[PDB]
Amino acid sequence: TCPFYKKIPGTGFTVDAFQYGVVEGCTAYFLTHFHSDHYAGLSKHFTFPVYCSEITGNLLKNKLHVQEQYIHPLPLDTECIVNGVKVVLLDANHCPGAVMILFYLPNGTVILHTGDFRADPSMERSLLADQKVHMLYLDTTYCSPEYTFPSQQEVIRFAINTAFEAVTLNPHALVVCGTYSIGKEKVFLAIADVLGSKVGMSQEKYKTLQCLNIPEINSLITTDMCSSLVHLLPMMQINFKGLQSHLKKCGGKYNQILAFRPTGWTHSNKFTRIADVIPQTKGNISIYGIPYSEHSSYLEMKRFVQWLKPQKIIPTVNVGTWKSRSTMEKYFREWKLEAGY
Ligand code: NI
Repeated sequence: TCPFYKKIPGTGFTVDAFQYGVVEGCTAYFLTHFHSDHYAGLSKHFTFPVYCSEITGNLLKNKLHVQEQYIHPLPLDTECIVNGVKVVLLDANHCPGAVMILFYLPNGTVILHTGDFRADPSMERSLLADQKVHMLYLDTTYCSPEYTFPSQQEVIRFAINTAFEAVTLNPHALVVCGTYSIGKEKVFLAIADVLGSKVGMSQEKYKTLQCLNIPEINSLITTDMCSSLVHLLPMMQINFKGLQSHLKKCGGKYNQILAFRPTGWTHSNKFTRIADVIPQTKGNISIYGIPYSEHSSYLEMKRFVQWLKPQKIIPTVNVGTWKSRSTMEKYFREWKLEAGY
């Protein structure tokens, strides 16, 4: 049945709750972002109001064929009224179109639902600074101190420098990047820009990117694989067998592959700096796993919460085991005692 952490008290609202059939009492279904664990259940047969960003609404119409009459896009950073309740959508610094949601309850309570997010100090100067938040529905994906990772900027610098060196040494090397959802576009777009190529991809993936309001996108992507030396493939194909196969398909235009797998966290992070990352190599194929995250590190999460000072925290991630829930609750108390709230 729908879990409590997907319901907003004192309203008829749910968040990212599309796989439970008709949730009894629900007058408006909010969707924070277009990732499958969150939209699971939507289709052209859905006949309740969906509230989301413009970009998530483009994807709902074009990719899942949700009928337009049920899509309610809201602009960001703008006080809106939904079924008599003031709400605001904020940038979540996750994937394109991803938002957090501020609810202003008729009784005076204010609730923030982070959706999936990567906390940033820039959030401390949004409309969040303007009033107190009583309850926080928190993306706790990496809520444990082992989860450190570098800035997105440091990761993209490593990727750009590695790709540029490789192709300048061997003008017959092909660069391949994995994907299985929206998000992490900067990885392949940054590499294509430094090499003076467009990124080549499948028609399905091309259609998905054309829904994202990215500036000058017609200039950066293409479905003509022959004219491109950065190819995007399913993440499943980023292994030695899949890459050898793809190389055969290119008809001897290329004699080497340099491939990137943008993972979240991997336990090479506890020890290894970004400067010291190495690939796995077999023959003329090298694969780099790079720690490009769209979720908060532990420290980023902690800073956000200690700045916000909520009265109650409700985790939305890693809630399925008693040891995980108990561990998170211990961190929340440490943070509260250290900061004084
Ligand atoms: Ni997500």
